[PDB]
Amino acid sequence: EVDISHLDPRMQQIVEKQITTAVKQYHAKSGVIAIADPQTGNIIAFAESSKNKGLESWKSRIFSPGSTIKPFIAAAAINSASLADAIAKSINVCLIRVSQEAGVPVIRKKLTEFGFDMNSWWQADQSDDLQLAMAALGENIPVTIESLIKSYAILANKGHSFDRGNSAIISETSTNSINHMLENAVTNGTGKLAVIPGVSVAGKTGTVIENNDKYLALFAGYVPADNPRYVLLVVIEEGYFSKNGKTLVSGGELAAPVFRNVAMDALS
Repeated sequence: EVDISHLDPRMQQIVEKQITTAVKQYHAKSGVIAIADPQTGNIIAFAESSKNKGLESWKSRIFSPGSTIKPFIAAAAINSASLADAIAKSINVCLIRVSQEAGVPVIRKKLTEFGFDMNSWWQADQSDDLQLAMAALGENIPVTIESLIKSYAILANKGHSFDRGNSAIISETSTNSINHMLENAVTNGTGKLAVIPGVSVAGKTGTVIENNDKYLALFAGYVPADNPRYVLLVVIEEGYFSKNGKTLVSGGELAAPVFRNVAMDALS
């Protein structure tokens, strides 16, 4: 379960109002928002709202990160129709190719260093390329809200990992590129609804299909991009919103605007 000691009452109240409103507005099964401090990775706010009973809390719930893994795949490849475009538009085939060309040792080691479990959901006699494909899709990787936001905290912390005595996980060059890609993913990609005029926002959308037709809509990011103050992760479960005929269900459509509202509140 998520650590609850470093909580900030001002941040907590913000996310409490926002997630509860979003879950109702999206007719969602559940939803969660977490905020973390870029310097330490500590959770400073965590709130969830669920419409019905029996749900496991997002404090402990295990899920797949989906395309929110993509920045780390790119980071690993860079550190060892452009890549920036593929991150911005979230192009699966391209990131998969990037992962497969980087190779199993590079991807498994570097993603492990980012705080990802590259061991649990991994088969010994399964094709390396198939599993690198799954990695790029964030399909064979168990995360929690806590572990995922801590991984993003590393990127917000200039590619340094607090938990490893502030060691550089990726180079400065790599960090600059990745941050640029995440800013571009927001201003000119699937994360467009997270745009805040005058404030650079870095973030990545995700949309995960669970069993049958169960959607997780995700958005992970940090703000301001140039000198992060907050790391945020928003996850909506089985939410949807109708704009005329369109039924919107994706991370960019659901989770990103929620990220935006919390971010604007946090920056006062």
